[PDB]
Amino acid sequence: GSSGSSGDRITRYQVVNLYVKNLDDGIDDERLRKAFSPFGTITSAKVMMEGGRSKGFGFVCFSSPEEATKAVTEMNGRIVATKPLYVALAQRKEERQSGPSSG
Repeated sequence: GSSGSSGDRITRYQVVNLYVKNLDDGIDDERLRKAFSPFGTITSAKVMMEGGRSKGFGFVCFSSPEEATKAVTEMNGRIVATKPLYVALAQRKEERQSGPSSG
């Protein structure tokens, strides 16, 4: 008998930006960016905060796509505090600098 699983199909356009979700309150920017370096260099890494608390999601960028890819998996499903860091490639990037003038 002889069998085997193949099909890398890891090919994809230049995508280094990663979308991180489920960021425990304890986990802060540094932490996140610190839990990604081990995979590849980072140029843009920050977590969205609602002023005082951590929304629960951030963004991480790498030097090269390949390096970013791994992280996605090497991370996706990795527990640190209570919930697993939901890591996934961000097909599209939403850059809308705005906010509700109120308080």
